[PDB]
Amino acid sequence: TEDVAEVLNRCASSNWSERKEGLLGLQNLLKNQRTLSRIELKRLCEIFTRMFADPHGKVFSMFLETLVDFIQVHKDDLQDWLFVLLTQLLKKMGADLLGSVQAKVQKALDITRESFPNDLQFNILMRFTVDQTQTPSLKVKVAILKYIETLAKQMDPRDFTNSSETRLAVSRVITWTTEPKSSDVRKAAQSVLISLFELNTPEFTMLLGALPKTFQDGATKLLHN
Repeated sequence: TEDVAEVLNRCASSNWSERKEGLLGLQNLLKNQRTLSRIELKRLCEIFTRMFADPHGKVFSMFLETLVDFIQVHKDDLQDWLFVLLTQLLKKMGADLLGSVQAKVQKALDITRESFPNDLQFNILMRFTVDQTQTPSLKVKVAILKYIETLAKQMDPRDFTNSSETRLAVSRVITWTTEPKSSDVRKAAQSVLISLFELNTPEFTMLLGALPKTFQDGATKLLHN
């Protein structure tokens, strides 16, 4: 009930009932601020990575709820796991889950967004936007874009720089702004381009300048006024 190794064992169980009991134990450990060692935290991150694909609905919803406490308690020590946390949550957010479950993903995303350095979050988001080892659905794109937009409202101007990756990401967004299959992508992409422009105008102007006449003018029609 209070042993860390055993709680993590129950979370890693192939049996759903045991995973449920483990998450209850883990939640208790977090509420009681029972601290984890470094290798315990590493093991828990590995368990949670797999939990993103948990086939049992109750276990998965309980996992999403536990994430809030987990992130809040261990955010200082979770920077190396941030890529996995954020990208997996955005995939879940774009998977068209039931309303009640989407709320829990959104909540976990909101907690993430306020718990980690902005530049680090932003850099993960730029790489994820271009990520070539996968092909995002329309709803995954929406979720990525909405998150960018919200992150842009809390960022420092110098968190956004004219680099190759950020240039490669903004290019993709430009075209997604003309997206015929989804009005939601359209509005989300525009808001992203708008927010990044208003965040750091000069650095965004430099970005546009280093793009072909297609992306440059396409964005120009939007950014006026």
